[PDB]
Amino acid sequence: GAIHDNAMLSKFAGGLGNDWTPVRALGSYIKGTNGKSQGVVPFLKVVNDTAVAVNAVCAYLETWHLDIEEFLELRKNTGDDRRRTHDMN
Amino acid sequence: LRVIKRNGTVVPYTDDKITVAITKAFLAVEGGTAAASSRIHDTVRRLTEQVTATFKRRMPSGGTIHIEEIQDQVELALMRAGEQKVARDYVIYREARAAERKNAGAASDVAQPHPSIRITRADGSLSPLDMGRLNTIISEACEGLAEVDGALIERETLKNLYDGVAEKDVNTALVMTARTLVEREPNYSYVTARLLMDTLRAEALGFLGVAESATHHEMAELYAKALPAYIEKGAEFELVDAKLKEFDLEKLGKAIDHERDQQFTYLGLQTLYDRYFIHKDGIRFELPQIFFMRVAMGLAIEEKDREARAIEFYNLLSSFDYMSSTPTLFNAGTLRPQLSSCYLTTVPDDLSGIYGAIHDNAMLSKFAGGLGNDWTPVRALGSYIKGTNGKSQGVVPFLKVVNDTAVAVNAVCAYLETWHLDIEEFLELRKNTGDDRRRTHDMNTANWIPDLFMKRVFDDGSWTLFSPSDVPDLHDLYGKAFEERYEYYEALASYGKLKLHKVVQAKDLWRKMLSMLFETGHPWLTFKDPCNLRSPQQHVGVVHSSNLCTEITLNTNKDEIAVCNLGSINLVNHIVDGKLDTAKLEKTVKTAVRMLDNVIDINYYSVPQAQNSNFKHRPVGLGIMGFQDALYLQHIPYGSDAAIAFADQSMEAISYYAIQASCDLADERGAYQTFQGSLWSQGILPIDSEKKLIEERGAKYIEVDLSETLDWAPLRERVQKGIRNSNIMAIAPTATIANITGVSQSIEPTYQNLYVKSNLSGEFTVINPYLVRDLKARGLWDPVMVNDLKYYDGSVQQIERIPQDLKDLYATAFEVETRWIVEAASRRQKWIDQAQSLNLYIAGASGKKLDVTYRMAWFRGLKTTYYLRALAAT
Ligand SMILES: Nc1ncnc2c1ncn2[C@H]1C[C@H](O)[C@@H](COP(=O)(O)OP(=O)(O)OP(=O)(O)O)O1
Ligand SMILES: Nc1ncnc2c1ncn2[C@H]1C[C@H](O)[C@@H](COP(=O)(O)OP(=O)(O)OP(=O)(O)O)O1
Ligand SMILES: Nc1ncnc2c1ncn2[C@H]1C[C@H](O)[C@@H](COP(=O)(O)OP(=O)(O)OP(=O)(O)O)O1
Ligand SMILES: [Mg+2]
Repeated sequence: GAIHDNAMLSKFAGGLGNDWTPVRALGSYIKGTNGKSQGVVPFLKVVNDTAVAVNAVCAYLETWHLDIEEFLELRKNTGDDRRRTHDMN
Repeated sequence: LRVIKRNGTVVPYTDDKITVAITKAFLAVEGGTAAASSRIHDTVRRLTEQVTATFKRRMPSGGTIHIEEIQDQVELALMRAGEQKVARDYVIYREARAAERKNAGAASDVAQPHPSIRITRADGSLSPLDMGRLNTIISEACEGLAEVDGALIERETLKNLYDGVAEKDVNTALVMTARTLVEREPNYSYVTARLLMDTLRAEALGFLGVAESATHHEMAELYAKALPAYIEKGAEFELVDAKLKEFDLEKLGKAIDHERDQQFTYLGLQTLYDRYFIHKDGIRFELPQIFFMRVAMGLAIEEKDREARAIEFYNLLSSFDYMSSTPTLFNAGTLRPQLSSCYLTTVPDDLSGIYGAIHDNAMLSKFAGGLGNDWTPVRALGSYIKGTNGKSQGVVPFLKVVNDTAVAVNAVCAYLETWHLDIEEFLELRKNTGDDRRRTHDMNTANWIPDLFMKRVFDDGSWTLFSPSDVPDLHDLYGKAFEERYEYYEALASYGKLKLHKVVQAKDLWRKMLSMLFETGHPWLTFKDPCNLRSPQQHVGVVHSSNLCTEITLNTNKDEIAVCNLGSINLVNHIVDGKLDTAKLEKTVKTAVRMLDNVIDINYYSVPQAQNSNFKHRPVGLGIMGFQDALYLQHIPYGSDAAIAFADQSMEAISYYAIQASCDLADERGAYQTFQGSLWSQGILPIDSEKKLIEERGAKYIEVDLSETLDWAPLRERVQKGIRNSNIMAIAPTATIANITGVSQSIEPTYQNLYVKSNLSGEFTVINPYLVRDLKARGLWDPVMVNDLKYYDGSVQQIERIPQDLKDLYATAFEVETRWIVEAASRRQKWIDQAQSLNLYIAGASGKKLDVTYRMAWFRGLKTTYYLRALAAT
């Protein structure tokens, strides 16, 4: 729903700030299945592709969040692109 | 240099002893006249030299070697010199004197081996190994099986045990030396599973507090005691739906047949135990027959006669006559059960609905659901966008969002119609190289091909690409209506009254489609018009695509996400003395359809438009498996007119019973809401759908057999009065459930008669059980045959000793001509109201060969094709 909102609010060049701190981090239990969460970054990848497709978005993460170290490196020029969001602030 | 004598002592290394030994052997085969011969003496000293040299070559300053190590090198020197008569008499004499030593040693033997190993208990206490119970489980395991030797297994096991073994790894030791025997006799697979069951019984029963240990025939009375204990603990831990306590567990406890545990192959039991049996704290406390009873109960929680129907469903499942789909097996009988996990959607051409479809993809995939997405309605590159006052970049940037959602939620297949202006970019989405902004490496793709495109290929005609926003009515049209409207738009663009378009040669786009299918495996080829013209639900909707696996053809719209509710008949269990058991097949189909209809009501729905479509139309998909194995039992090679005939008639029989079963549910539950107007209402059965399809497309472009072996006129009458399900049949892949039941995959030809599983300790080869059984009848099952099969990776071709009738019957997937698989699928499709997942295997691999193949698939009235498996080696 939040990603749907991003697309709708960006439909006419709007800018967005997204708070992603509530989304649970790598290793968290998920009662949906019986597996572990891969963190916020796989969803930020969807945010990134949405900014590209609707083209402006800045994601915020609190400093105690367990995904913070991956978050800090999302704009490095080199490395695994699955751990990068080059079109998202 | 010194030598270790036969018994301990050490002596200097003396060439003379070697020279004397070899000389004795020459004088034995020749006379005494050879005593003084420069030849012998020259030869012996030459052989003695290269022997003594060999020991010097491998060692530094002296050493010690065994006496037998020298005898072997003496034989080697004689043999490499071509001294056949002297070498063999040297061997013979040497063996004669080894026999006397061996015998004399056995005469002076003393016997000590005793007492027994002490088995270590979990608590830490030692206990002597029970030899009586050990003989009981291995005998009950070899029960009813041929060419299995219980004593042989007990001896080979008893070897690899040590003082202080735990009863935990004493069973695994029995299993280890039981599956090592399947290579020479497949029936040991059953023995291996029955031995492993001993650990499961102790694990489950000990957890339930029923018993700390138990044997097989002891389950005759313990399965009834364990069931109520299982349900109570299952609901306590919220692993089993509490409604199951509303059943009469005493009555269900008696219905359990403990002998059906003997049916399991090692792979089938491993599959259930690893992933399907309910567990807590890593402990599996659900036994196999109770597993089948849970699924049966879960499917009957809303029947009027809970117990009677639960027993009917349990008997069908536990016998392997039919097997529910993977999600039903996993979730039936649990809270909020996801019994179906296959869906079809259509994406609207607006941004909110696009991202509503992305949202649905995520929710439907939250529990391993598979998805087909129709992306055709979304406007293509260059289309106008009001409000933005810009131009669209087409569907691919949105498919990238889909692709990353599939990665985020942990498959989906996107469909696009062949006139869509983004089609060319679509065909390349799965290339390994190139711009990554134009790739979706985690998403499947499929072509949604109108008949008219294939017509233009056959006729070397042209083909115009449009954006759907300029032609919004085409996607929903089909058949003649589509071709008229499409040619109208085509003429418009040629007169400059439809600016956004692209004209290509149909053959050129067709070639690109086949080269991408060959190079990347995608997009798959599916045919829009047969899916729609033969759909029973044409009066209330349109089929916009197929599903992830390309066997489902259900309507979708703004308020309808189609749901695939699936199960498969086990054809093997309906082959008797070489014939199809027509009578037993009806009983299994009748119960199968009922179970599938129940799935609709019990299934817990996450998105409301999936509930809406299932409740409105009640489609099910009853398939088949074990087809290749059923051919074996009739000794029919897959590449023959006799297999094509069996595929036609077996589907016609199942179809009759499945349709007849749906009429029985309609009498008891009422027809589905939208029955009025369906093809069923018009008396147009699948066999009649084929006839109208030929009329519509024209005989110039389609030819399919129309033969019939049953009388359909009486059933064509009762159907018009009402049936319970809009769709009945679909042949889906059966990876897991075929392994559970121990049969071949759906309609697949055997991929290889031999495979080498290697995932624990060593590697264990598994050989087609039907092949070995036939080779026994011929007397051709022996060690050399096994060594030849490994060398040829299971191919019985080009091994001389196997007669030609078996070379044909056990031809593998890549050595059966593709035309047999297509023609067989063509005749099955005459009776199926949906479609069938059809993998194609092509050796030789040429664009020419792909052309003739997929032209034939279309020409023969197929609705879908699936994976292409191509080899360019031949
Ligand atoms: N001194 C040695 N150095 C190397 N090889 C030897 C030596 N003595 C014997 N051999 C080898 C050569 C022959 O293959 C074999 C000799 O057989 P043989 O003369 O019967 O001796 P042996 O070890 O069997 O004792 P025995 O006199 O009872 O036969 O062993
Ligand atoms: N009559 C013969 N025919 C063929 N080979 C012979 C004959 N006599 C001797 N040899 C060969 C093979 C023997 O290894 C060796 C003779 O040594 P010999 O001691 O008699 O046998 P052996 O060492 O194998 O057994 P053992 O010593 O225990 O009786 O030379
Ligand atoms: N900002 C955008 N970026 C990318 N694609 C867009 C954007 N806005 C719209 N589109 C695409 C998505 C759809 O395929 C198509 C229609 O968009 P949509 O939001 O439905 O407008 P609309 O339906 O209200 O008006 P209309 O369809 O009459 O132009 O345009
Ligand atoms: Mg000797």
